Amino acid sequence: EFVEIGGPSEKTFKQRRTFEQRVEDVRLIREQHPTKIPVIIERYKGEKQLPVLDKTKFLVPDHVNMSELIKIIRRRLQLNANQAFFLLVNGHSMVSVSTPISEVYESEKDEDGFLYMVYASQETF
Repeated sequence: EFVEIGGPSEKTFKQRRTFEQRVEDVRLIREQHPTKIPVIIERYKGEKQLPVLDKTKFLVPDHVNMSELIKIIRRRLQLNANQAFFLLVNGHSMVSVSTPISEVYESEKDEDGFLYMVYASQETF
């Protein structure tokens, strides 16, 4: 007899900032921190198992590969080692990927210059 007092939809980062403001966000980041990759990380709109992350905008060291990134996110989310978790960039899963993040950044960053990612407890939808 719990009643779901559902609040608003969470707005995405794209929905909360204009194109112009994001670009200039990236411009500033990149002169101020040339070794760090700017990355938006968000939880999947229908996610039923995984917790919400504290923050959304991230700087990621250029030297980190995708598969160490994944563990950092699970560590920051405080997950069981056994929990199911997937990180997606432009529809593709990162399980299969041990390439450096500077490399992923240049192939998959959005036109505004942020690299976008969504995490979920499912790999397809």
